[PDB]
Amino acid sequence: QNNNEFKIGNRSVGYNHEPLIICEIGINHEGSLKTAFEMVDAAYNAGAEVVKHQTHIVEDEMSDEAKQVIPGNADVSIYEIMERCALNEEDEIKLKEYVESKGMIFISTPFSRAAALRLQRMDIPAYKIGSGECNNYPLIKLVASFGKPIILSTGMNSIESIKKSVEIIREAGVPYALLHCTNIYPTPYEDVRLGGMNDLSEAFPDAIIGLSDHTLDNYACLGAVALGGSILERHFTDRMDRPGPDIVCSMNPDTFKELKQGAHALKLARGGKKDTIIAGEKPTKDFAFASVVADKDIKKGELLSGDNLWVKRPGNGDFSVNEYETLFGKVAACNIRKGAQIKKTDIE
Amino acid sequence: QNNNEFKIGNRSVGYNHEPLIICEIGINHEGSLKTAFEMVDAAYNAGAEVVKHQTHIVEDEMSDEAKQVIPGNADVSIYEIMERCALNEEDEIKLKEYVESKGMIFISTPFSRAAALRLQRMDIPAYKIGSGECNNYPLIKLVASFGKPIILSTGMNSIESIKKSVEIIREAGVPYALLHCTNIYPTPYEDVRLGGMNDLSEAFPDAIIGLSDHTLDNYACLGAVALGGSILERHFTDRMDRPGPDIVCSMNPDTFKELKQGAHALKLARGGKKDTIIAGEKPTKDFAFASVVADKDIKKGELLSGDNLWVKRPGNGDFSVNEYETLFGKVAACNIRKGAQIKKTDIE
Repeated sequence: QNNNEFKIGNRSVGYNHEPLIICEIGINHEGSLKTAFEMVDAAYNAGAEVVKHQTHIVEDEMSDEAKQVIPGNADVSIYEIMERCALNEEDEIKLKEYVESKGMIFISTPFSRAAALRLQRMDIPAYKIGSGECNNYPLIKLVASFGKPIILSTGMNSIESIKKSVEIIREAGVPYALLHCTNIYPTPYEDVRLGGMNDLSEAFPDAIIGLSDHTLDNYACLGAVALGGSILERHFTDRMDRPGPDIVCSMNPDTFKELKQGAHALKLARGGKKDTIIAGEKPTKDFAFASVVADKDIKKGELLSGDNLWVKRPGNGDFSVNEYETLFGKVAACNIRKGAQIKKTDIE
Repeated sequence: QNNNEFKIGNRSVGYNHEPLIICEIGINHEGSLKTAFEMVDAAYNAGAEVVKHQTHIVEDEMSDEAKQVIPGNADVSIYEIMERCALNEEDEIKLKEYVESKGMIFISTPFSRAAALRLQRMDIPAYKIGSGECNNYPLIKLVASFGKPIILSTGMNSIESIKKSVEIIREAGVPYALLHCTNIYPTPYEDVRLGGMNDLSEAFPDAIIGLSDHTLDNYACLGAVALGGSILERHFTDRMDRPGPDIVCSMNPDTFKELKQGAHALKLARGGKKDTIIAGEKPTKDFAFASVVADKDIKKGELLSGDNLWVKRPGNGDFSVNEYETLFGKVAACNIRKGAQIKKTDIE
């Protein structure tokens, strides 16, 4: 598809690279650093490369109006959820240290100006912008000014809307990814629209492309690798019996390992060209292709015809099935036995 | 992608239809009708819709030269394998009756003129042509003359080669499918080249597109659904401990059920357009989009600026984050409290 690439720390990302799975722990820790550490342990032990957090500073993120609005996958106000779930600066700094102490890359999604400045103080190697802030052009400008790569979710937004965000990003001169995304928790298969990935890469030829996913399993993400996706994001939990509005669409260690294995196969299998000559197929061609044979006894001097000629495996005859019709009307130079391959010396 | 369709018996096939999995029992029965019936039972009980056989009449299929050539996935001559494995006319007619007695569609691949005439006598509803006969234009002409749809594998052949086959097919006026395929047993992931499917549909806009597969698992086939594949073919066996050169790349009842479930999800998830407005996302937009707020106390009469304005969730303010800059320079009509959403009545 393309050769766009950039680095998140030491990890190269892009079409010619192994797909990257982002383990979005998000608010799954329910505000408990202990729980967050257990989930980081589970992610490390499953082989995860990247852990993503969400950086919530409720006062800079929401006006009082947020205390009256309820999200789709919850039964209380968004302000209550974020107040209950948010880690303070001290705890989030400990979370970054812990993730990196396990050899993994820590990134996070800022939901406010204050969160973005905190992540800059911590010097994270790349920024995620959630689909809710895809059209928050003031916030994107700030984050782009940090000089780090940006991974931008694009749910709830048109290509025309996304263009303004990409413009801001290009102007700051940082590389970026676009994650196709549908922000319904959970997302029904029929609303995934994997074709949206092609729409994004077609509109934005310099973007790394991936999928942020909220379905109940790995199928959408595996199809996105098949379509050329380079970054896959699903929520992550150490076990499925945890409480939380995002747990149910999360992967756990087992299903993370499956996605990793599926994505590696699909990275290998994807792309390429129909007409590529595959050396491993040569033995098969040699026995499976047909050659021209006599369909009857043909006397010396008789004319070769569609009536005394046919074609049979294997493919080592002097004349291939491709040349069948070119023998019509040639003259038998010898007697020719029924069933014999037609030889170059069988015709004048 | 497209709206091409045709019918195999009562089963509609094509991009707007459920993907069809062809259970290729092939020569997996090792010449035993009993074994073939056990494998048909296993396919029925797993929910299979179509069972494919291979119709081998060794004398019409191979000249004596085939007694000296060995295939890649075997250790004796192709002639010996086919002689040992082939069902005679009486047994194959029983196989078709049995498949249809379980409510399934029976099709088969002819490897010779004689095999094609036998399948015509049995009146099968569609013909498969294997990748070895993709360039057997005499055989394709015969099969196309039968008036039934054709499902053509395209391994070992260029687009330019396939064009001659499609020309013959179009001339007889039967609908057809093209299965991308790599004829290595088993096929390494890296040789699948799923992009070959796009090459085929681009060159042949009227074709139904699918994949014939010989890898060790379902990943290639699942990626082919994601890419728009309508027909998926893998070898099938009732259990993996059977003998046979094709067993090891076969599905069994369990892995057939997985492919069926994956393909149904990917059929739902695939295609579509980025800019489609998704009703289920509306609640999320309402709380996640930002509105313009006062970043400071602003006295009556003061000018609105980038310095006393910012943006915060949720999205029910009078001014969206989109209109942030249009408020610059407006005049405060009332005193405005820090943190308050900017109201239409807050500006002259």
